[PDB]
Amino acid sequence: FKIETTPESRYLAQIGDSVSLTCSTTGCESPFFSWRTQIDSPLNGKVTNEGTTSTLTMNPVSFGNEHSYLCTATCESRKLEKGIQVEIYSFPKDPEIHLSGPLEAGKPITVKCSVADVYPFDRLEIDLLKGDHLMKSQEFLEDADRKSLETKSLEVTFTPVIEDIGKVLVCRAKLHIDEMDSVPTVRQAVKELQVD
Amino acid sequence: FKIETTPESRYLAQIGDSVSLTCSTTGCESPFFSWRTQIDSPLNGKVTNEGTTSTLTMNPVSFGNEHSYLCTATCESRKLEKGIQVEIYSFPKDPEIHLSGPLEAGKPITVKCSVADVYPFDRLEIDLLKGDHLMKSQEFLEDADRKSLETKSLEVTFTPVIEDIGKVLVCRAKLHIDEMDSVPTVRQAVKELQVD
Repeated sequence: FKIETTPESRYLAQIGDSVSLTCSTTGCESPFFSWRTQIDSPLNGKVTNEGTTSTLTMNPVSFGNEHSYLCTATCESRKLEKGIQVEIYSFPKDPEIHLSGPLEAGKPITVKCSVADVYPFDRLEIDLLKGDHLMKSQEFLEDADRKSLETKSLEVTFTPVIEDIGKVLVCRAKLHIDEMDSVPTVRQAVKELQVD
Repeated sequence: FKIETTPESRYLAQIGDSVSLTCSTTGCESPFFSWRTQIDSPLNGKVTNEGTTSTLTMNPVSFGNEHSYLCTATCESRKLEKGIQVEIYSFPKDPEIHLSGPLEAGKPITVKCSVADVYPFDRLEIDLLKGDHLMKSQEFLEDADRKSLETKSLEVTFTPVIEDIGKVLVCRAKLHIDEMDSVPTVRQAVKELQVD
């Protein structure tokens, strides 16, 4: 008999989506299907078997669904396996700029540039520019197996010179969701440096 | 001048929902608003000012929104403040029952009952029942990752007997979030011990 799945090998979903994986056989009269994650942990989905198809529905998809899901199809005593790696992305909010105080001659100010609920972090790079100039960019490959929706941030301290007045701080959050695109997904925020 | 908010002082929201807080003034010609959290951390939401009202839109509401949000209204050189406590919870999925294997009369078998994406844990009770019979109940007032969203489990092993065929295994997940309700919020899964 033969085993097949939809999608063929991977599902990249947005957190909160209704993700449905299916497992089917051909050449088998009475197949039995079972699903599992690579480490036999909870499926965090509901399995429904109908005829020659088994469906694993994870709705809403979340971090507990981020696994290689392996469907094992059994026909008589022969079993076949096929897996689909379920992946999730989250980029729902523009970043936010926060200044320590108003511009003051000789007083360094600290800009906090942050983005909420963005996933995954290892494909997020935050840029903080003043004008078309990059003050600092930040990447996140070290906060390791954290899956949660923590807020990621960039911080830069600088002393305002007379010439900065009326310049625009630009904070850009770039998520490289598509590895086949040179240009990432970007949400940005802008704050005018006005004197006070 | 005067300040006002909607809601008045608190909001219990479900993670994933789109929540809006508005702050207005009366008695002020050209007021200016700003929001901040009790610890001056990111808003993790979007502020929009239209005339005499400011709106802080949190969509989706998530962990970075678990705070008292404070609106600061400014008129002429004077400021007023007024806060709204935003509480959050998550109970988006039915629990998932999982038997250790082949159901055979008299053979000990482990029932793993799990619940995914729950917050907060200390408000959760998972009960494994056999008819109106509680076999085991689990509480989690002890967790090492507060804002986790990690799957919670209850395991029990037992040997059925001939009377148990037909009886349903029932795993109930109760979340007591609502204090003005005498009955916790409930989700359950059932698995019949069917035999040959």
